[PDB]
Amino acid sequence: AIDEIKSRGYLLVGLSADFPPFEFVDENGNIVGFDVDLAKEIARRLGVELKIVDMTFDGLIPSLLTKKIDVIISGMTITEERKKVVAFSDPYFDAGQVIVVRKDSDFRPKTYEDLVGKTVAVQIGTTGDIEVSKYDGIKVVRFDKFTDAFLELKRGRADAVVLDSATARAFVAKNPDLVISSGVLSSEQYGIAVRKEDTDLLEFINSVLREL
Repeated sequence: AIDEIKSRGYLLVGLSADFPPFEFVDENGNIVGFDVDLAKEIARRLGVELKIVDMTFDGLIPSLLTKKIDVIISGMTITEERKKVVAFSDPYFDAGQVIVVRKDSDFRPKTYEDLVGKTVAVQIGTTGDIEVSKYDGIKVVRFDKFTDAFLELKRGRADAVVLDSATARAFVAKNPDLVISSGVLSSEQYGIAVRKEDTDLLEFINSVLREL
């Protein structure tokens, strides 16, 4: 709970660093991503250091229950099945994908099925990669970095990009040769898992989330 965190001087956050852009290992060997950014902000507001503990995703709830981590911030959906053994914060992310295409065309795919027979650039390991890859008829082209996927699109070398909605929106705002053609696809919400007895920590986290 909060007393334990402050008395040790650091927040222990468990995650599985194989899920860009939420948690992943960058080219220099650092664990980064949106979940890390959130973890850092929670630690900042507590006034303690952050320690990330990387493990297999199915090891996260076990680790939380043993107290080896204080919280899970790892692309984890809030499900009734997990709620049998842990508590969750309010949702902190509204995960989803959009399809981005060139503006100067009438091609406006609305679903992944509309990309069958097309060439689609994605960032490796992301939800967009995972989803589009499910369709054998989509020609998927994978890139280390989403900026390279967008370059491919802007050059006309791919027909579409699939990416996190907010990231795609931000990129498109700066690149008006592109448009978003879809609404939000592959939507789900993530929450922070906390031990059920650590009520003060849950309350604090929920307060942070409202203030973000």
